[PDB]
Amino acid sequence: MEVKEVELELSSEATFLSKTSIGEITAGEKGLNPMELLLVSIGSCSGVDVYHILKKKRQEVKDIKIFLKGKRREKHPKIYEEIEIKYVAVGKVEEKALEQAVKLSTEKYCSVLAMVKPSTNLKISWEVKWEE
Amino acid sequence: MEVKEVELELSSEATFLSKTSIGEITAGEKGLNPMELLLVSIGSCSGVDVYHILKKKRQEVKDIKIFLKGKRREKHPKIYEEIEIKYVAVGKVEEKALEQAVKLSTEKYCSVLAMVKPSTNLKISWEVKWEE
Repeated sequence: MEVKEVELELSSEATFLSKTSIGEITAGEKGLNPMELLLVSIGSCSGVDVYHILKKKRQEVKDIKIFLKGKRREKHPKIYEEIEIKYVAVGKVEEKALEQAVKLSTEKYCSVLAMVKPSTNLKISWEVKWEE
Repeated sequence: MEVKEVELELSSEATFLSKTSIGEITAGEKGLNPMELLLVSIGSCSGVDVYHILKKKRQEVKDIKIFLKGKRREKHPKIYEEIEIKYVAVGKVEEKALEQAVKLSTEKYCSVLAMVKPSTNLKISWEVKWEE
């Protein structure tokens, strides 16, 4: 069982300097928004899967863009009642390969997404922009 | 319903420049680890609640340190089977006030934590270091 550890310390009003393996970032009221950071965690975790799978499937990737939009409940806790994720692969990428990468990620490999999936409505979409 | 949006773009091998409201950070294989970022999101979201509550309860806070440790499953998806969170309030803070702040956050206000709670075993602890 892999162990991950992070440590936070107050940096400014309701803001924390957050220590991770690659460095420290400020998260909170006067720093990176925590809920926006959750979307970043989801997007990057899944993006890593998609990148590796597309590569394994011999696709020529020039760029991968991921757009996440979350809609929050109005009462506490204000969790995301809905999260929309759109994957855009740019390059010589076949729609079938992108679809397989997105499904494998969202249904089997993405650890972050797997943890919040049971508490929100997930809407996933993707598209390829064929470019040389 | 508040809407949060973030956009990611490939920056390096399996890494993404992630655009948020305060700026851009690199998340992925060669940047901030996605699962570590999830812990940062949880810690900072809750930390914001604790800060505000302690302030409301008239506590004199010199510092707030939050330690998160996550243990991952060995098979995919490698979600955190357990997440330990330790809150340390430093200053003229009464243990009773910290306890109330931690419980209100973890049980009602923390949006990020509320979303992953149903998929993991949460172990919460706290302590005060009385300092002038």
